[PDB]
Amino acid sequence: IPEYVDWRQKGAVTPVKNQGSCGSCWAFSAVVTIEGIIKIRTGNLNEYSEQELLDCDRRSYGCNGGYPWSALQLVAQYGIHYRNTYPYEGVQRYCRSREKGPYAAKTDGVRQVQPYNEGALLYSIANQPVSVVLEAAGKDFQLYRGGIFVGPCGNKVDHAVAAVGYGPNYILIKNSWGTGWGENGYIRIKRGTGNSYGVCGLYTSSFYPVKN
Ligand SMILES: *[C@@H](C(=O)O)[C@H](O)C(=O)N[C@H](C(=O)NCCCCCCCCN)C1CCC1
Repeated sequence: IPEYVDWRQKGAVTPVKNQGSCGSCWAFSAVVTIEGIIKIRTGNLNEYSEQELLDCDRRSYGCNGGYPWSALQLVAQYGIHYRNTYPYEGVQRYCRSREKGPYAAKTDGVRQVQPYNEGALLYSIANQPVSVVLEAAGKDFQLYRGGIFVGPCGNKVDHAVAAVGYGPNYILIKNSWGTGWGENGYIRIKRGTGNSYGVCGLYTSSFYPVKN
């Protein structure tokens, strides 16, 4: 795999979103990977509905949080609608998939990256954007305004994001805190420190959708 990957340069990444006060990071994370894999396989970049996952993933807990892998499972079982058909409201409501017509996209499954393994995550990122989790509770993360982020942070992962690239010394992350945070909404987190958990626990739990 190459020294640099940046799925934004391949046109596989939609604009940065703001999840708002809702604990919907798991759905935003999942949607990034869906937008990525659909562009990679079909050549079309579309935005898909975080709200639908928020409303419809019965294994997750809406704005109280949830699981990227569950959301990715739901898109593989059922599918997902376009974002403009099912826009983000920042509150869990009832699942309205059936009221909004045919699904716009569907994946074929979800795979987990081997945890605690930097190389395994990089390999997945070279193939497509990946859902990853990190510890975002620390003030250093929240106040990040740019640069390669080294912490401080623990490994109490609490925030799902999407890895959309990497470089020799970093993994490039699309956050869901709007364009005012970090580097136009992105963070570069140091890699290669030999910490098996990754910086801020970044290697704890990573998933990506499969689309044949
Ligand atoms: C992330 C965000 O910033 O929006 C959001 O908090 C999240 O999904 N985090 C997530 C998580 O904590 N998952 C478990 C939620 C349990 C809620 C329990 C509700 C019932 C209680 N009786 C994980 C993936 C990122 C860390």
